[PDB]
Amino acid sequence: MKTPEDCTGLADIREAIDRIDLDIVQALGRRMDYVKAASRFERVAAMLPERARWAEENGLDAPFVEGLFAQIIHWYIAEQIKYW
Amino acid sequence: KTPEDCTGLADIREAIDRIDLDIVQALGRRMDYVKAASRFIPAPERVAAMLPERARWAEENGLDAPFVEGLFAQIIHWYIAEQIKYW
Repeated sequence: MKTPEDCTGLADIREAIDRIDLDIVQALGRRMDYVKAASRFERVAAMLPERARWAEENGLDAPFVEGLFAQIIHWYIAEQIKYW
Repeated sequence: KTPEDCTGLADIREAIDRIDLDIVQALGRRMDYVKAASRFIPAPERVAAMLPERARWAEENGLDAPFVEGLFAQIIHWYIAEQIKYW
């Protein structure tokens, strides 16, 4: 995948973003496999600040990114409840 | 460890933190691409093509489409804003 600097035009950039967004979706997909697998077995309060930290380390607005994981974490918690 | 190789919440959570980090790093790379793009903000048409595709990706991966499309609607929307501030 051409690096941001090796992108000659908008075409290169958009295809890179599509690959990244798909990586994210596939990662979310894997995430759900792990969560459901955790069914047979403070956390949330520890997880969010941690993701906010990672966000800052990666040059992203921490609050926005933490808000995204707040949405993700609760969705997976709600999904897991039906797998009790 | 794969989902089936996790012996407890310890392995599960390590795998989940790993995946969440991968996502944050991906969002980071994503921003490097949007910023590099300035040299040339996505048009309403690009956005309209992008969202349905991400919904489709969600389904192929066993995820709820409305939910995932909403997440990406937020990501694109926020990045467009950041793209304007980066100018």
